[PDB]
Amino acid sequence: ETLNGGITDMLTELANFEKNVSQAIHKYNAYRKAASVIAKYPHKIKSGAEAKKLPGVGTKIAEKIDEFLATGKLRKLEKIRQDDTSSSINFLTRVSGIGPSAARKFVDEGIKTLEDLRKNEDKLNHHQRIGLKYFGDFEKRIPREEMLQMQDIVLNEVKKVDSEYIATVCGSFRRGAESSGDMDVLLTHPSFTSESTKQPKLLHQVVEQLQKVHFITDTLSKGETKFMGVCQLPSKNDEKEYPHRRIDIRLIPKDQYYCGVLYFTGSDIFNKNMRAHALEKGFTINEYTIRPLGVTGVAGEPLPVDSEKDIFDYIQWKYREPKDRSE
DNA sequence: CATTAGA
DNA sequence: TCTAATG
Ligand code: NA
Ligand code: NA
Repeated sequence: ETLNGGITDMLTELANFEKNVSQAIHKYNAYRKAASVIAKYPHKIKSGAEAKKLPGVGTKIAEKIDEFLATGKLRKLEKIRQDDTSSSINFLTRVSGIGPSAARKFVDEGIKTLEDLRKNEDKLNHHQRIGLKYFGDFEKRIPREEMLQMQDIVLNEVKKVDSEYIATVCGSFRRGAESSGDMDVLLTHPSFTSESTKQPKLLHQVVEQLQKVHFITDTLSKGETKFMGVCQLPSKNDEKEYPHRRIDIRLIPKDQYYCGVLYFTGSDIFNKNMRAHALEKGFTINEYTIRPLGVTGVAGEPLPVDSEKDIFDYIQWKYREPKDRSE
């Protein structure tokens, strides 16, 4: 967590590079397990050699550990950090809609900058057009204060369209968070569950709702179960307009909500932890349900959930307010 | 790890 | 169809 820090960081730097600028899936995967194992180890790596005794730790990485150990750096790392092309790719990627593949492809073409991107808006897709469009607001955080305003409106039309809807705004926001990155809305409806052959409209109705009023301003992607877009709060009585904010609404079988709600609400650790426990408590938790464990090795059979509590009761734990679902 | 776009 | 990109 800190005794092996440099090592792990340097390593991940190494991994991330192969993955992105290069297409070295393996080297990349290589650095990662290493960077993983080294992070576990209870003592100060005092040398490669030492390191090397490790699993996934080869001659390759060991070599790298010495160099870092010995001198406060690494050339390969210094070289890459310098490298404009590679630099490039790292940057372009910030564009929403821009991934490694494309990143390299643009580079190859010579589109390296923000501006480059503009000049060739044609070379970009709608997703990427939008990303480009809202590059600044996309990177900007969302003050809870706003999360509150957004949430309010959302729940409002939700209601307006059909009073039988249920939406929860999951994430860190859900967890108290002074600020969020985007807003995550989990949706469901009684008239939709596991078997009941969809109702794409169910999703559709609301998206439309939200648009009709101006909350939704663009579409990144709209499917029958998962919309992905952009939104904005009505710029008041002038002098102050709101920044464009990523938003995601998703449909869900009413018979799957809570687990999904619980889950998306995290935190990553709260989850992992709670999950670990359901194992002992003779269960299995996953993004959609909660199954009782059968000694044979495994088992099935989805227990019934009507609240965040049911899942709790089930594993006989303490109901944790989302506030303190931190870990 | 599943859903969407796209070509 | 596959392949990329989000989460
Ligand atoms: Na080894
Ligand atoms: Na990106």
